[PDB]
Amino acid sequence: MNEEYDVVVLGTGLTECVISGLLSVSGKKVLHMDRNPYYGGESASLNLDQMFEKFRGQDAKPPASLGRSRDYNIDLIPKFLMANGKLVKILRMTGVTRYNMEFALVEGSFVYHKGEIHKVPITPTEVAKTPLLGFFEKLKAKKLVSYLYDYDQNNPKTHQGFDCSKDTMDKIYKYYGVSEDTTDFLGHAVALYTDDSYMTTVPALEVIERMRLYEDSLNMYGKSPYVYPMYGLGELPQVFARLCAVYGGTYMLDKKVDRIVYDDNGHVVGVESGGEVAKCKMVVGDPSYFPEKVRKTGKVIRVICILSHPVKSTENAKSSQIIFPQKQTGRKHDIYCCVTSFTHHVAPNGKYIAIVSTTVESDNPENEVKVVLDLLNPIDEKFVYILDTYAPLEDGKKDGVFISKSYDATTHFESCAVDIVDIYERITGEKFDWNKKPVEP
Amino acid sequence: MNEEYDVVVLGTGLTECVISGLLSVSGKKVLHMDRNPYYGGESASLNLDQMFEKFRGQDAKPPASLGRSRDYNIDLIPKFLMANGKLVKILRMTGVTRYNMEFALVEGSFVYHKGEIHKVPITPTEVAKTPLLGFFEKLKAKKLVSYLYDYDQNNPKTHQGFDCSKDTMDKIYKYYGVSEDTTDFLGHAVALYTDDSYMTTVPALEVIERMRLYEDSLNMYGKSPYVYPMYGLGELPQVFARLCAVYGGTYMLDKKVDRIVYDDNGHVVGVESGGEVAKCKMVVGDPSYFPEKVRKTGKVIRVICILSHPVKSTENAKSSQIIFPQKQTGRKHDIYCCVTSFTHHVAPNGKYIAIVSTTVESDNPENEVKVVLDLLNPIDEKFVYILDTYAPLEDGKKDGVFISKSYDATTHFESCAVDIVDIYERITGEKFDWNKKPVEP
Amino acid sequence: MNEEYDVVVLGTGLTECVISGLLSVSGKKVLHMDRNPYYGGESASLNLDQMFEKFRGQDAKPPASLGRSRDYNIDLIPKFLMANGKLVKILRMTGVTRYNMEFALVEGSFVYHKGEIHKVPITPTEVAKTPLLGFFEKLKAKKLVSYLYDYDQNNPKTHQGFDCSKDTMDKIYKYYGVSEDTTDFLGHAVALYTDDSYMTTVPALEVIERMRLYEDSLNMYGKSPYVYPMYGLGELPQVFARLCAVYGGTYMLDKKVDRIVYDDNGHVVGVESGGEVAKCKMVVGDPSYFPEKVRKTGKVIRVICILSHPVKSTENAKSSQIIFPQKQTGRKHDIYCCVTSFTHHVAPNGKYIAIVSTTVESDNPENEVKVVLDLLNPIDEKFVYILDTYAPLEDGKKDGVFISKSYDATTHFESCAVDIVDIYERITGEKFDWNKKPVEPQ
Amino acid sequence: MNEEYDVVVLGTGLTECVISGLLSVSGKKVLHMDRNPYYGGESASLNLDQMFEKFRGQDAKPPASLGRSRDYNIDLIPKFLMANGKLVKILRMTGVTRYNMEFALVEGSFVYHKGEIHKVPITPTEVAKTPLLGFFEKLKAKKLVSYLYDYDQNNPKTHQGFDCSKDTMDKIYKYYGVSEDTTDFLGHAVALYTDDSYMTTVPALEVIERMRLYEDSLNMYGKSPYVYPMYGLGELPQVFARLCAVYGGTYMLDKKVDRIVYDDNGHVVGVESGGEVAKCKMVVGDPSYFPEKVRKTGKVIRVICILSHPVKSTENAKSSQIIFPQKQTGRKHDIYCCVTSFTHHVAPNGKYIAIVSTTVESDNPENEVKVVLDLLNPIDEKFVYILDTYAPLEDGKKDGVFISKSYDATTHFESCAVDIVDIYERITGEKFDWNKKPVEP
Repeated sequence: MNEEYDVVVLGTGLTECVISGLLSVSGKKVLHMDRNPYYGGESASLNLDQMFEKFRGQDAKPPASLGRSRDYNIDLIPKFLMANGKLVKILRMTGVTRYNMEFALVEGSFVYHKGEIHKVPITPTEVAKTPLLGFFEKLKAKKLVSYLYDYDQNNPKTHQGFDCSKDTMDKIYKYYGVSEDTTDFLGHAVALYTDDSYMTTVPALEVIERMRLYEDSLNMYGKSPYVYPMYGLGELPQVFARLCAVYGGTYMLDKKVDRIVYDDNGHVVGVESGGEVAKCKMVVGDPSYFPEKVRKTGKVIRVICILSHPVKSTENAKSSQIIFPQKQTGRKHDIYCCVTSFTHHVAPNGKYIAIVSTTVESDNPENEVKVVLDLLNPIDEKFVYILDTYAPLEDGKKDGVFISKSYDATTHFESCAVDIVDIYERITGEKFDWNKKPVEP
Repeated sequence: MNEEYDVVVLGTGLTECVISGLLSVSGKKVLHMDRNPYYGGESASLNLDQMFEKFRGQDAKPPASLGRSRDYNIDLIPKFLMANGKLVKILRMTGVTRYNMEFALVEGSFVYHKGEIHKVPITPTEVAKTPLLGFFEKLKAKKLVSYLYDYDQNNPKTHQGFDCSKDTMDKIYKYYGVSEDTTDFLGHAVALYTDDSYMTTVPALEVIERMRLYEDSLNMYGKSPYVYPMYGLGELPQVFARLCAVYGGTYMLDKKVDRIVYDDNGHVVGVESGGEVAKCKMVVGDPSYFPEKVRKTGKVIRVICILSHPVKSTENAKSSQIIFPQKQTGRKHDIYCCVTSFTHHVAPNGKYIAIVSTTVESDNPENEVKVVLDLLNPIDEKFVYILDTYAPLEDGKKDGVFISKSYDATTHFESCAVDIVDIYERITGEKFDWNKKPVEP
Repeated sequence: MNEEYDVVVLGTGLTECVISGLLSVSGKKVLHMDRNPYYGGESASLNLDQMFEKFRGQDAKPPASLGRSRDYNIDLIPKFLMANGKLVKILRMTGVTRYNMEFALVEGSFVYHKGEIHKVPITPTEVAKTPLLGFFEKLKAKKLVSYLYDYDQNNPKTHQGFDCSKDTMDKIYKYYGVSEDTTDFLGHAVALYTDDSYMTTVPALEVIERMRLYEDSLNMYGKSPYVYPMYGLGELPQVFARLCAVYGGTYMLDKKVDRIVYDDNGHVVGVESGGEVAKCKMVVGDPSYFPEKVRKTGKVIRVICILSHPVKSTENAKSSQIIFPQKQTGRKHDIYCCVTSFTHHVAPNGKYIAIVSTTVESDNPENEVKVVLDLLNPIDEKFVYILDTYAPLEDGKKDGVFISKSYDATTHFESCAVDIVDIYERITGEKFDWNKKPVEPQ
Repeated sequence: MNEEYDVVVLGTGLTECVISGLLSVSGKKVLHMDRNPYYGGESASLNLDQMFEKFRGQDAKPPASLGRSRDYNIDLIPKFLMANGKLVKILRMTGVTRYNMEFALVEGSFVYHKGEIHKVPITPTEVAKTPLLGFFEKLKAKKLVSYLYDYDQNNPKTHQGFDCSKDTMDKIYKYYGVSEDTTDFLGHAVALYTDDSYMTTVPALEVIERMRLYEDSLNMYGKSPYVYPMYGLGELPQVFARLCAVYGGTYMLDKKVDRIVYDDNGHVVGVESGGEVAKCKMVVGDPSYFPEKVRKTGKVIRVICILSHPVKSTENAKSSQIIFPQKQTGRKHDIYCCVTSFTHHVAPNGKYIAIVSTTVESDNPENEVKVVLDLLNPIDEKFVYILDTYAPLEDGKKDGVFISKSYDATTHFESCAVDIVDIYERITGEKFDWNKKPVEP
C-alpha cells in the first residue's frame, strides 16, 4: 500500500479484473483497489439476504418459501460465455481458467416469435421445419441457410454469384427473399448481432463465420453454444485476486479513493487513498471513479426473477439463453433473458433465476419487459434493477486514464470482450496479440 | 427374433454398443443380443451386493460400514474419456449426447515418478517448475514443450530446423537433451502412448496433435482433460438401447446364442437362438461369441479398491487419473489407476473407487501392482479382477464376422475408440467420415 | 506486358513449366518469363550446330559424317518417364498430354554388374536365372522376390512373419540372406532408389508398391516401364506455352529481369523488367534467378555421346535405360546412362544419343564415367557437360520466392516430380490434391 | 500332317489366330490350317495389284498415278484396337507383343453430328466447349460427365442419389436432361455401343467402365485411344504362326479340308486333308469351314477408298476413327469409317485408305453409305466389298466344333475380342482368367 506501481486499477467488475490480470501476467506491477467491501460493483453476486437488503430495506428478511439465503449467488448482470469466443480466449491468456474453476454448459438456446419462444434452428433441415417461420418463408429460408452453410470462400463453385469476402449480407437476403422472421433469429440469435446495421457494414463472410462459431460450440457442448461458471460470475474476481497475488500484487477491498493525482499537463501520476498516495504511470477503472471524464449513454433495466418452475416451452431446461429480437417485439432494442438455476449452483434446489434485460426506451421501463415477464409467470420474487450507463469521453492516451464502458443489456460477453481488447490496445498502443503468453511470477 | 436383419450384434460392451448405434443411424436394420440379463459383459457395472457375490461368495454379505449397496456403480473396466477425443466425437455423431446422459469432469491428472505422485505439467511454466524434473532438465524440457505448442506446420518460422511432418520425436528428444523423466510424463501422461516405440515410428506431428488434444480437452471445462459419465459407464448401454429403439430395433438381453450359421464358403448367413435363426449379411461381436476366430493376447489385472480417503498426493481430488510409467517401475507395461467417487455417483458419500490395472507379465499379477496398492493404503475392500484378452484372427471382410478386441489396461478410451473406427471401416469399406450426421428414422 | 498478376514464373525448365501450367488451370493469372530466346535453360534441346557452338566454339562446324544438324534434338538433361508415375499424372492434370503430343516406349532396361550390363529381372523366374547374381544368390533372391510379389497386406497368410506396413526392407533382406548384388538391381534398377537409406527409413510395403509400379508399367508397354516424348523433352515447353495462351497468358522469351521488387518486410511485390514493373503476390523460378537465395549442393557431369551403333549387350535396342549402381562400381553415387535415337526423332537415321550422368565425386569428373564410356566405344562425338547444382535456402513461405532444385543426375523424373509437388504444396499451403480438375478458360 | 493333336484350328482370321495362340501358350498341341496360300481369308491384306485383280478383273492393272503396288497393305476388314482394351490384353497374355510387331497410334477420333464431323470430347472441359452441343446442353452434359468420372462405387458420397451398380443410364440421362446430341457421342463414340439398348439393359456402371477404358487408352500414348499395327493387321497372323512353331505346333497353309470326322455320338474326332486324318479332341474354325453348322445373320458392306487427301473436317489427320451414329443418318445401324495411310505403311506417301462399313439394310447397299462417300470426294479408286455374315447354331460343347462369328461392321475390335473370350470359355468350361501367364516353350 502506497508505493510505486506501473498501473492502478479501480473497481472489480469483470472488465477491470481481466485488464488487471493481463497487465500482471505481462510483468507489470499492479495496484488494484475497490471502495466496496465486496467484488463486482454494479455486477456483484448477491445472496438472498443481500438482495432483500438492497431492494426491500435494511430490516427486510426473505420469506422461508424462497429457501436458504446462502444457496443463492445472484449475479446482478449475468452474461453467458460463447464457448470459444473472445472472452474465453482472453481468460485463457491470463491463465485463470486452469484454476479451481469449472465452466458448465447452458441447456437451452431460444428465440421469440409472435408470442412464443422456440429453439434456435441451425441446419437447413431445422430451418425448413422451424415454427418461427410461415409456410412460404420456410422455403426461402431453407435455401438461404443451405447456401450459407455450404459456402466455401476458397471454392468458387459454392459462390453462386456472391463474393461474401466483399459482398454484404443485405444483397444475399434480398436475393433469397427472406423477411424479418428469418433475419431475426439468424442475425440476433445465431450471429449475435444486436441490430441489423451489419447487413450493410460487414462482409457476408464475417456473418457466416459467426454462425459457424455458434454451430462449432453447439456441437461441442450439445444443447447450446454457451457456458457459465459454476457458482456464477462471482468466482471470476476471486480467481483474478489470487492471480494478482501470484504476481506479487494484492486486491485491496474496502479502500476508498480520495482523489486522482494529475500533473500540470493533466496526465495521471498517482491515486490517493487515506492520506497516502500510490504513484502510477496509468490508471484503469470503471466510470464511477471518474465522473468528470464520462458521459451518460442511456439506461438498462434488469428484472431479476426467482422461479419455482422452468420456463414454459423450453422442455424443462434448467438453464437457458432466450433472445427477444426488437423487430419481433415492436422495439428498437432487443430484450434478453438468461435462466440459471441450481445446476450452476446459483440458486437452491428447485429454484431458477431468470433475469430480463433491455435498454430503456420509455418512461415506463418495467412495461417494456412485460412481454417477457408474462412468459415467466408465476414469479415468486421479482427485483427491478435499473442502471445508468456511461462511456469515457477520451480513450486515455492523452491523460493516462483508461475507463471502461458500463455493461450493456446483452446476456453474452462479446461486447465486454470487445471493450477489454480496445482498452488494452489503448494502453499498449499495439494491436492485440492473441498469442502473448504469461511470464513466470 | 426370426426375421432378416442387415447386421446382428452380439454383446453389450461399449465397442459393440457404439458400432451398433453407428449402423442404426446410418440406416441399417440391427438385431442386438446379449446372452446375459445385464449390460456390459466383462465390463459390467456392479453394486456392492453384486461385487461381494462375484468376488467373495454367494453368501458373503457386505459390512454395514461400506454404506448403501445401491449407492455403488462400480465399472469393472473403468476408462476416462478425453473431453474432445475420438470416442466423444463418435458419441456426438450417434446423438446419444443429446439424451439424458450427463458427464462430470475428472478433477486430477497425475503421473508417478521416483516414488512420488505429481501433477501432469502442460504449460511451459508448469514444466519449468515441476518436481518431475531436475534443476537443469526443467530448462531443457521448458524449451522443448514451448517449441511443440508453438509449432505450426503451415508456419515455417516455428520449425526452428525441424520438419515434424517427416521427422520423428527421437531426433527432437536428443536435440533438447531430455531424459526419461521428460519423455515419460510427456509421452505417457500427456500424449497417452503406452510405450516409447512411437519415438521412431511416427512423425513428430502425430505426437504434437496428441498434446494439442490434451490442452483442448482441458480447455473445454477446466481442471483436467478427462470426463466420465454420471453413474459411470453403465449409462452408455442404456442410452444406446434407447437409440436402437428410436430406429425400430430392440436390445434382446438374456438370449443365448446357440450357433453362428455359415454357408459353404464360410460366410455368415444367420445367428441361431432357441431353435430360431435370424438371417443377416454380417455379424459383430466381442471375442467371447467367436472363440474359434480369435487368439489369446495376454491378461490384464484390475484391482478394485474401496477407499474412505482420497489418494495421497492428489490434493484431495475426488476423481483422478494416475499414470505409472513402466520406466518408473522396472516393468515393460504401464500401470494405470483411475479414481472416482460420490462426485460421479459411483460410490456413497465419503467413499472412493480406485481401480489399478496393468498387463500381466508374471505368475503373481497382484504383486505386480503392489507398488500402486501401497500408495492407496488404507484400503477398505480390495477385489482382484483378472481377465484374458483376445484379438481376432481376421478382419471380417472374407467371412462377415467382425470381432472387437478385448479392452486393454489403459484407463482412457483412445484405444477402444481406434478399435471402433477400424471395425466400422472394415464393415463399410469406407474411410471413417468424422463429419457424418444421423439420418431420420 | 506490365500488368498485375497472381504469380510470376522465371525460367522454362520443366519444373517451372509444370508449376506454371498447374497455376493456370487452377484459375491463376500467370506471367511467365525467360531471359533466353529459347526454352529449357540448362535443359535445353539443341541441334548439332548448336551443340558444336556450345561445346567447341563459335567457328566450329559439325562434320558431315554426323548427319543433318536439324535432325538432332539433343536434350542436355534427358530423363525418362515411368509410365504411370508421378510426373505422368501431374502432366495429365494440366491437360498438356492431350495436345499433339506422343509418348513412345523405351526399348531396354539394363543394369550393370561385374563389367557387364544385363536386362533387369522382374519375375521370380527371371531372378532365379539372372547373370547379375551368383549361383547361391540366385536361389536366395528367387525366394525373396517370390515373397514380395506374393505379399498381400490384407491376407495374413502371405505375411510369413513380417508386417511390411511397419517393418523396413533391411529386415526382409537380411532374413533372406541376399547381398548387394540382389539389393542393387532390385533397389536401384527396379524400385529406383538412388541410395540404400530406404532400407531402414521406409516401410517395405512402399518398396513393394514401387516394384509393382515397375512391373505393371512394363507389362503395359512391353520392352520397359519407361516412355519418352517423340522429338524429346523440348516438346514440353511448347505445349505448356500453348497451355498458358489458352488461359490468356503469354510465354515471354528473351526478357531480362532488371530487379526483383520486395517490400520492407522482405516479401515479393513485383518484378521489374525494362523500366516496367508487374505486381505479383508470388514469384517462382529456377536457382539461376535467385543467386542470393540458394546454396551449392554439388556438381553433375553429363557426357553426351553420338553413336553409330547400339550399345553392346542391349540386343540392338534403339532406346534404353541403363543403371550403374554405386556398389557395383566402387562409388558413392550411381551412374545413369539413357540411350535415345531416330526412334524418338532426336537423332538422324542410324544415330544414337547416349548420355552418361553422375554426381561428381572427384577432381577428374570425366574419369569417373570412364567405366561407362568404355562400354560405348567407338564414340563418334563426345561432349562434356558439367553443371553446378543448387537448392533454395527457404521454402518460399516467408518471402514468397519459390525456387526449384537443380536437376539431379538420374535419368528418370521422380525426383523432379517430387520437387514440383513440394513447390506446389509450398505455394498453396495445402496438401497436393491428385484429383484437382482444371477450370474452364475465360 | 497325320498325327494326334489337342485342337485343330481352321482359318487364319484374327479370332482363330488368337484362340490358337492361347491354346499353345497354355501347353496344348495345336494344328493350324488354312485352305488358302495366304492369311486372313475374308479379312486378308491385299496390295494394289491384288486389289485390282479381286475387284476389277484378272486383266485389270492399276494406273501408275496410284503409286507402287507393294506400298499398299489394304486390310479388307480393318479394325482399330483400344490401346488398353480387351484384345490388347489378350495379345499381351499370348506374348506376341514382345515380338518385332509395332503398334502406332491413330491420330484422330471423330463423330458425325447434324451434317458435320467433330472431335470426340472426353473430359468435362472438352464437353463444356464442344460444338456437338447447344449452349445449355453444354452445361448439363458437363455435370453429367463429371458425375460419371467422379463416381466411386465404394464411396456413397459420389453417388448423388444413384446406385450405378443397379441403376441404368436412361434414368441418369433423363435426370441431367441431356438429349441425343450428348448420348450419341457418349454412348457410340466413347463407350462404343452400336445402339441405345444399353440405356435400359445394362447397369450404368458398365457404361462408366467403358468411358474409363477410352480415357485410359487415350492416356497411354496420347492423341486417341486407338492403335493399329505398322503394315496393318496382316502382321498379326505372321507373329502367331511364329508363336505356334515355338510352342510345338505348325501352321499349314494351302491345305484343303476334305471332311470333319465325327464319332457315333456326333462328337468331332479328327479332320481329314489329302487322304490323311489328324485326330483331335476339338476343332476350332470360322464359319466357312462348317456350312451346315452356321446360319446367315445378314450382310456387311465395306467400301474401300484410296484418297490423295485427308478426310475433310478431320484436321488433316493421317489416320482416323470416324463414327456415324444411326440417329444422325436416318438408319438403324451405325456407319463406321476408318482412315489409315503411309503413317502405318499401308499406303504410299500421300495416299489414304478410307474404308466405310455398315450392316446392310436394303437392296442397294452402296446407297446406304452414300452419305459418307460424299464426304470423301474426290476418291481416286473405290472398291465395293459385300459379305454375308454367319453365327454358329451350337456353342460347340456337344460336338467339339467351336465356330467363330463373322466380323461385324464396327471398326474396333471389342466384339471380336468378346467372341474370342466366349469361344475360349466354351473350350475350357471356366470363366476367362485375365491373369493367366504363358508357359515356357
